[PDB]
Amino acid sequence: DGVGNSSGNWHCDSTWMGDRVITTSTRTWALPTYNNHLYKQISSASTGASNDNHYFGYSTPWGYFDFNRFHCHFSPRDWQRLINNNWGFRPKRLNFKLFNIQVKEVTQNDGTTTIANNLTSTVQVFTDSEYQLPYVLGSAHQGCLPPFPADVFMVPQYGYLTLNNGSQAVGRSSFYCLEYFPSQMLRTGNNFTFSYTFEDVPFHSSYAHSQSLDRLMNPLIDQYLYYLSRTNTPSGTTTQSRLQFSQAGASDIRDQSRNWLPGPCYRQQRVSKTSADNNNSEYSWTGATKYHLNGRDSLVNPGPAMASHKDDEEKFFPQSGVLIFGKQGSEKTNVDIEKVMITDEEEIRTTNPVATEQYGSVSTNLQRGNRQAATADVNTQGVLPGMVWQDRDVYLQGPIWAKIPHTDGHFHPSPLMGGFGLKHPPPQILIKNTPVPANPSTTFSAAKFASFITQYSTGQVSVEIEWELQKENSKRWNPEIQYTSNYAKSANVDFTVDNNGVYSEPRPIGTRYLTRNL
Amino acid sequence: DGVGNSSGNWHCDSTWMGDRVITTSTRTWALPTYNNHLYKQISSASTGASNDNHYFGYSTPWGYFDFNRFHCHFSPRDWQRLINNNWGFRPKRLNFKLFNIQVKEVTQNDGTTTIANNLTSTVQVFTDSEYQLPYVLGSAHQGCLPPFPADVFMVPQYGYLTLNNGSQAVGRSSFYCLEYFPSQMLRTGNNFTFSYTFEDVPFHSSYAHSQSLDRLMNPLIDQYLYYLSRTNTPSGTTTQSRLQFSQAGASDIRDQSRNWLPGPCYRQQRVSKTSADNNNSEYSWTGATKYHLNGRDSLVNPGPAMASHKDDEEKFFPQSGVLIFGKQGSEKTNVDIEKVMITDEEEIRTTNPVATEQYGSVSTNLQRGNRQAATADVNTQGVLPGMVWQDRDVYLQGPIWAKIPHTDGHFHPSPLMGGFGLKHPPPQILIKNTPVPANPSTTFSAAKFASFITQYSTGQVSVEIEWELQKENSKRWNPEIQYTSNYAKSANVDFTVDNNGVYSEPRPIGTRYLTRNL
Repeated sequence: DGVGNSSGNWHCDSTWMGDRVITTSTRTWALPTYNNHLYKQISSASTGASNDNHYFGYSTPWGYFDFNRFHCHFSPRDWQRLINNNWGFRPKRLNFKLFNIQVKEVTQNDGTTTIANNLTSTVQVFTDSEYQLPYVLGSAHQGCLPPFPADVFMVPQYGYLTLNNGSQAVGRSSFYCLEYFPSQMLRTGNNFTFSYTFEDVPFHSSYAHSQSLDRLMNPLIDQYLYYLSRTNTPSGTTTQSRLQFSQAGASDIRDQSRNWLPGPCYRQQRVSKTSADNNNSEYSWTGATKYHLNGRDSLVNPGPAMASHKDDEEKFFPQSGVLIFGKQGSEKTNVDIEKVMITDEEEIRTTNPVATEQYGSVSTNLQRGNRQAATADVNTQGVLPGMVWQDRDVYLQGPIWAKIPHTDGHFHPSPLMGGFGLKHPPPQILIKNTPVPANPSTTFSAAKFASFITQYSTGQVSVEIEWELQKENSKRWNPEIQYTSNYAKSANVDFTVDNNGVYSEPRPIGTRYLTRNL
Repeated sequence: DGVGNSSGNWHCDSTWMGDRVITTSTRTWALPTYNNHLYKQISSASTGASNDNHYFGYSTPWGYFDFNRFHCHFSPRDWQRLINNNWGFRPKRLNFKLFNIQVKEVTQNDGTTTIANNLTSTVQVFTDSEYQLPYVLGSAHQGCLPPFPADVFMVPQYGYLTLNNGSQAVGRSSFYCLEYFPSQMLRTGNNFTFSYTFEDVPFHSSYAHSQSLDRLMNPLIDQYLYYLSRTNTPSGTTTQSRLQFSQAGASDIRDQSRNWLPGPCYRQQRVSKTSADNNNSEYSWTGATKYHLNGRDSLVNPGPAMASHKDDEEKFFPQSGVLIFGKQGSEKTNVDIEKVMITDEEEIRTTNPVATEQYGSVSTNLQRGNRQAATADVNTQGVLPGMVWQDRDVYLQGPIWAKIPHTDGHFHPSPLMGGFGLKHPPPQILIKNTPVPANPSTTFSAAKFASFITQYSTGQVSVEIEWELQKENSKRWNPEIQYTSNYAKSANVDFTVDNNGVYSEPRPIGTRYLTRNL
């Protein structure tokens, strides 16, 4: 309540209880004043950007809290306790706190920097629970809570894009003043909480499949259905056309009748981790896989969920089709392939097609016998009745949820980066330093203040998510594949700080190890 | 209550409920010390001012809060939600708050500026609910709350004028010491509220009229009254005087008998937005429309409510007759016509006369037949029995109310700038920094202190007005005229910040779009 009392305790613990698990994490943040308390419009004007790259929007003084990655809520140990023992999980209930707020004035007067507290000054915070603001949290931006609890992070700036024609605004474009919403003004000794309940969402699938969609049959027994085995006969010392039918069994395993089809496909170009096997031309944009919306084409990432590679070839991956994470200390632009860690989706190829390969072939024409039969290959395939597929995998470094756009129709809302699609997601929490004016002139003037006190605020943030689990019940005799750390000696333990204090994550960890019958 | 607790939350929201609408807005202010805590008398002496320009008055250390413009309480979106859907509105109930006060000392010692808080020092505030002080809030002065919620404003200085003869005081002039009233002394951690109820006032009229006061007739049917159509006859190969009477119908639509007359007029000079069509002389003051009070003539602005122009001519406007607003970043003196936005009253010409045109004509003399009939034109017309008129329009940038002077008589108290005339308006809120002396000498002296600590205060102000609405019920078949933003593309959305952060309002928005039967 006061200056000397503490607003809240540090709770980083997690409790695994029953089929529930409750993860909690606390961090320390610092909030600068952005834009000098000004709303500004931003655009691609004067930049000389290509038609695909134009945008129009506004940047705000506000900043927002992003907890939308998994490693915020899970340690590497709590993550393998999750994925080794469980078939699925979903979030249930959420809880959020800000406490121990401190505002601090800065003084450059001497050329030295001088910092002192300010006990009176405030920080104002509102959560958008009615979803009027543009929702930014689903784009996989930087600025989320740090992986490792000992790190202090800076709160990112809020901003949004609206409709544009070129660099210009459309006129149906909208402008939001965030000052126009009810806020709670916090001072040192005040705290902020709210709680949120997730709506019912499907469990994520942490299993793989034990058997492919091709082979669901009993190999011993034979089918009672027939297929067309032979169109012609050697009879007559020359070939003549006669239709024979055969009955499909383990001898011909590819000819059997089946109830189900593989999932859909939108085809990708194939590149190899080996530098020699790739072509020497620049195909990066031209050979890419694009969609065309309102006269400007954008790249498809990652796209619909599809297998990365076939059985044999581990080195190939789809150009735009996989999630690519950077290693600790990776620069922004034109980093070599050794500086990034590429995810591998190959557990999913039991059902889904391979990203680089075609979906199938289809008859092009009618045959007569003046004309041979011809087929063409299907690169793009939309959903058909009787198709089954798996959603993309969830990673410890990846996004938890996305907001389902509000539209007349959508099909299978699961997001393409992975995670849980939500109609009402966890709301945005926006936070800003309240402006404090520098001394005004003694005579009156109607122009607004351009002079303020330089200040910033710090504090503690605590997020608590309750997860529901689906326990593995598996009758297989032989042992599962598990996620394990290699027992060999190393100069550095993985998922650990180094002698300079830097925390690094060596490789991405998918969520599907345990196996289950298709 | 304390230093660490917060005095109040930020509420800027508005709720449209039923026929009520409740608008709320919060701003940040800064209050300098004015005059060095001294009451001073001011006058036109030594300035060399013309007889019309003399004044005598007092300036005070105090400052006051002015919320008396509409765009303080309405966003541009909430304003068109108002004017498109509603025939009328009036204010009902008001609520006011000051909170999160901060007083700050200033130090120039090094030639650098140094600012620190002062937790002990106070700020004293009183509201004048008995209306003893001269009421300044009705003159459309600068210093009102900013349009856009992100702006910090400086509280304007309080002062008033009293009776003068030339630069000298009359002796019936009065002097008010504002220290002589009960005040509430606020310190950081204290807040100030009061609530106010408007007395019953007519709804403003947000409709226009569907039909002119000339044409109220049924065009199909004929009247049973007669008028004098012809005074003479061709009969006799020459003209002789014979009175014929005719019966008025759609054939002669101007001759019918009518129950009502147009509103009154006080005539204006006509100028054109086209620079070429105006005269080259300086008529600005000499050709103006003036009233003469106590031996000094002042200009009439805007004057009684009158139409701006006739049907055809959009470029002409009355010299003093319209409200003229400045565009963002318009200087004080001698700005060109492109820097100001001129209001257009033409929706009102269904009833009221055109400002530049005459009211009518009137018979000058008696006729005999040695003497022809003569008429003269009526430039000024006072109210007659059976006259109907419309009040001047309300704008988003304009004043909400005015105080009706306390006098033996007044006619139709509606103010001439527009808005609601009130006998008891919302009271004035006056605020001042309490003086803190600099160290006195150790020996005693009876002279008052000329030395003080330099300090100023800041805080938050929140105004909440409840409005009553009159919903549109209209049976017309075809669509209304609505207020719309143009859908064409533009470099800047209107009513929006620009890339430098400056908020601008492109054009004035009147309140009357919907139409209604006269």
